[PDB]
Amino acid sequence: STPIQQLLEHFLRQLQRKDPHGFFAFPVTDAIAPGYSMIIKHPMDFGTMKDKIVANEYKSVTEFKADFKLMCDNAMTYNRPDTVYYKLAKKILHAGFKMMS
Ligand SMILES: CN1CCc2c(cccc2Nc2cnn(C)c(=O)c2Cl)C1
Ligand SMILES: CN1CCc2c(cccc2Nc2cnn(C)c(=O)c2Cl)C1
Repeated sequence: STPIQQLLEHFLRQLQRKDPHGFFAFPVTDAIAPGYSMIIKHPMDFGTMKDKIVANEYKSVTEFKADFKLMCDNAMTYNRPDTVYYKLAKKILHAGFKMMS
């Protein structure tokens, strides 16, 4: 594991601690979220992010942060402002970015 891989594994562990229900742990299915794949062009989740780290698909912290933001943006797009996923996505976006400086 390269230095970037190690740093990103650290960040991912800390980010996932902010999602204790694991709402962002795995891809959203259309079964749980009707029409999701039609509304969200580029899905993302922490599990996919983990696989990308292990496959050495991130070459910068900027790339990793963009996937994190994509995941949060997707939750803020499909879900309405009032809602649990929207609020958590917005919360962890800000805290996570701060955490990753
Ligand atoms: C395997 N996981 C997939 C994701 C998930 C599960 C359970 C409860 C909430 C979620 N996460 C959702 C679900 N629906 N929507 C619309 C979302 O935006 C998220 Cl993050 C089961
Ligand atoms: C004193 N701080 C320095 C920063 C830091 C610490 C611990 C865990 C992650 C970080 N943050 C990093 C580390 N390395 N790189 C390359 C970064 O870009 C960031 Cl934000 C301890």
